[PDB]
Amino acid sequence: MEQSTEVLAAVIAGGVIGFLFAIFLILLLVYRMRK
Repeated sequence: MEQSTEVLAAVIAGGVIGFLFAIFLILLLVYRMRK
């Protein structure tokens, strides 16, 4: 491989997954505390 598609794809996937997980954790915490 000569292009940075592999690295770019990995970075993108990691960013989206991490962001989604962080938002889900925060929402769950704030939601649970609602009780």
